Amino acid sequence: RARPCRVSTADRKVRKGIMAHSLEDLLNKVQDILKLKDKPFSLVLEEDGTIVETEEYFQALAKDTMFMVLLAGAKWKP
Repeated sequence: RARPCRVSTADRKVRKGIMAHSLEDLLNKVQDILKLKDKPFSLVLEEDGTIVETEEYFQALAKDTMFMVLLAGAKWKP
């Protein structure tokens, strides 16, 4: 069962809607969906940089939740 995800970039440049079956799968998709040079390593909340690293929390979040991928390196910025 898929899940709607609003994924933004670190520079708040582009926001895109992605259907994700789970966290892993989303992290698989977002690289080629958002034109990313290397695969992101962490999914974070755009609101405050809260780390989403479990499938349960990822599923429990609201459907209008704006995400923010962190690529394979360093952390969130406001």
